[PDB]
Amino acid sequence: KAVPDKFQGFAVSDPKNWNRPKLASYERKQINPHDVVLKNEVCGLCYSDIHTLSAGWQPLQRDNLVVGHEIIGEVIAVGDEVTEFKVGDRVGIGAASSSCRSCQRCDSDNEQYCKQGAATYNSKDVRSNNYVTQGGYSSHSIADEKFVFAIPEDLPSSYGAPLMCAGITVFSPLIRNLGLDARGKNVGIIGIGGLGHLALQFANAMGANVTAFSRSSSKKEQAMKLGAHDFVATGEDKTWYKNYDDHFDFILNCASGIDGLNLSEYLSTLKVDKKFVSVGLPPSEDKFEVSPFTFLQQGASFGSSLLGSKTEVKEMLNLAAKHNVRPMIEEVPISEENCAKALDRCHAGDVRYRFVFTDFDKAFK
Amino acid sequence: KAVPDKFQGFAVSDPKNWNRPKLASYERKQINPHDVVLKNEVCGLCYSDIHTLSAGWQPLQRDNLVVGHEIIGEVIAVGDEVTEFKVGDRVGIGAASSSCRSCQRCDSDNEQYCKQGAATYNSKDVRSNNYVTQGGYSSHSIADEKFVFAIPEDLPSSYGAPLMCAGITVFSPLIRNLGLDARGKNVGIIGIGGLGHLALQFANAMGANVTAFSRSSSKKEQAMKLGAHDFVATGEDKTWYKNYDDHFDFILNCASGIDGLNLSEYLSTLKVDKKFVSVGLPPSEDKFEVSPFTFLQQGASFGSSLLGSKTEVKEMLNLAAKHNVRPMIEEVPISEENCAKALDRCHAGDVRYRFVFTDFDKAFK
Ligand SMILES: NC(=O)C1=CN([C@@H]2O[C@H](COP(=O)(O)OP(=O)(O)OC[C@H]3O[C@@H](n4cnc5c(N)ncnc54)[C@H](OP(=O)(O)O)[C@@H]3O)[C@@H](O)[C@H]2O)C=CC1
Ligand SMILES: [Zn+2]
Ligand SMILES: [Zn+2]
Ligand SMILES: [Zn+2]
Repeated sequence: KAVPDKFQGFAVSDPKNWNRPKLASYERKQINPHDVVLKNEVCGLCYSDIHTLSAGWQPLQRDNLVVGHEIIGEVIAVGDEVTEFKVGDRVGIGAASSSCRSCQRCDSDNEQYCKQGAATYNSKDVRSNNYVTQGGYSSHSIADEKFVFAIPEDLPSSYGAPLMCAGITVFSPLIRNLGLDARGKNVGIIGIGGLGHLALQFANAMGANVTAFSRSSSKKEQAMKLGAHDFVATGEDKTWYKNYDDHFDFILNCASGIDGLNLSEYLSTLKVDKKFVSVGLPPSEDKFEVSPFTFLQQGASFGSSLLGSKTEVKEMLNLAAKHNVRPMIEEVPISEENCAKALDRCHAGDVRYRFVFTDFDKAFK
Repeated sequence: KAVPDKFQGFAVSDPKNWNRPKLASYERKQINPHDVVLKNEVCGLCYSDIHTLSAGWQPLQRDNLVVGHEIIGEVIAVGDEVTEFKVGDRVGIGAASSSCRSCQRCDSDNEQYCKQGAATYNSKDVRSNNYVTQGGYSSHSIADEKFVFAIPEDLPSSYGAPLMCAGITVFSPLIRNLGLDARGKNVGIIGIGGLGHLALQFANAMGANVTAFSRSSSKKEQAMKLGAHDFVATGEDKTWYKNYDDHFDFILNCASGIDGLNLSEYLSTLKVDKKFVSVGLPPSEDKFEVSPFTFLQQGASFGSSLLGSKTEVKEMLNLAAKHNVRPMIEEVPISEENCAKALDRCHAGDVRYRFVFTDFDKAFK
């Protein structure tokens, strides 16, 4: 076989050592007819890697677990039923890897919402020997065909990797709630991190009037460069909603704190029958209180959004290359000392705006 | 001589006496150039009246508070800028009475969502020197012509009274989330009461598969003949949600409270990016509970809907005369005792499905 029986990746097993992963060797996942095998070249650092490594939402489902789900690599092998990719193709893998392939979500462009699906890391894929999936801090990654995305040749590897998760996580609710042509529509982006910095460019490229939201004005100058048309410092202008009455056609909360948030203020600026969508929030199960009076005077709604569809990924890469929508990244050659450096900085938000791991040929044998 | 200076009505001034309304005479509101003066003939009982009188949402905003917001009356006087109604017309008044007449929502068929709007009762009208509005349990009513609705000469007044609030409040979220052509859509209505029993009829006229939701097996076939294609009792089938996985296109909640309302279970049955709209308003201290893990699996939404448009009222009355959409009422001659009898009965669920007060001349003239 052209695929080794063991992969190499930077992994942890004790959640106390979430920030200091060590190199480990683990057996591969079984390759089913609809699976694609990659040789990883780059893998962006998503914040949900820190969510899962520290076991803040759910414990670790395996020992020597490799995270990272912003993968871009080269196909070295495919299943006997794969028809969209051949050996040598440059493709990418997001935060999900397996699906039902027989439900209704998979047939109606919603495979990322399939109840029997498996994530890229820390997930038991019942279709593959109930293997706890391994992420992209690895030498190689395996995924189903509908979660493998073809990379255009004009989009470089190190810059298309953050789009495999962070990009699609903010693009999916934008196109679904604003339409691909968002001209004449006012959109709102809360929090300018790895998710927010990409949402501003995509919303701007779609033609919407973008408003960047944060507590301070520390990121005002940088958000205006990223495509925001105005800025609001929710900590400095505490009564900012007075100048935004009946304005926003949609508001996207990009992983901003759902502890110090004031939904009453953001909802007071929505149009009628609009929605407030939160992405990148940690998947915790403690129920919060909800009242209908919070959305009454605007007909508004509150909801979540996870990942996107494969057809949305294609339209995202098409729009990203058409409008030159690239994420600001900090390249970091993958290594035991380098992963601990970026994870320590990414947890504190000390990045502008996405850590991308490179030079996989130098780290793994 | 045309309009008296004081109106008569059955009012309450202490929240402890919510179910013992007294007959009192209060100074009427000023008649502004767009206002319509009615001689009330009928008025339905809506559970918002109980919540208002019981201070379940907020304290009484005035002394001697007349409630009721399903008025069918005869025009006895009009302003000078009125163009739609003349003296002697039979018309209706819902739960809203005025709006700013200068926003975009007032010109975009959303005058019910006006920021400076004033309810029919228990609300300060900034266009009438902050006069707290008075309801329809009264001799006369005053409302802006944009919130006064004409009644067809075929519809009886007592049968058309519930449509001024109960009908429009369920018709508007239905027409906006389904359209008039809801062929194939799956609708779910919770709380088969005043609004619920009408929502089953309107959703049936849309051509959509209706699934009624009750707390017990009572009102079962009563909802079947109304228009519900399916029926589930919340208190019995504790695991009903397992059979509705990815089935509902829209869920409208018309319940008065939260006892027996599992929001996480209702969100489990929605399709991806579908809305859970709640027109029902429990007491402010009562709230639904749902975990963030439920919002993310379906990508669903939770929201509210406040009343409806005037153009939607004209539409609602059109499809009413087409599919014989008529409420089930119980006419009550208005009194100090019959009101208390209806207040105590309706609070305990002893009505199918909406009380309508009649015989106003024997109580006022
Ligand atoms: N948003 C708006 O613009 C409007 C909102 N409303 C709100 O709509 C709601 C219903 O109005 P109405 O239809 O007059 O009320 P009804 O009492 O006429 O219908 C109430 C139904 O809700 C269910 N229910 C009763 N008690 C409870 C409880 N404690 N917890 C949960 N469900 C319960 C029952 O259905 P079952 O027995 O089958 O469960 C009952 O039939 C009210 O809360 C009112 O405030 C009213 C007018 C307009
Ligand atoms: Zn991610
Ligand atoms: Zn599936
Ligand atoms: Zn207005």
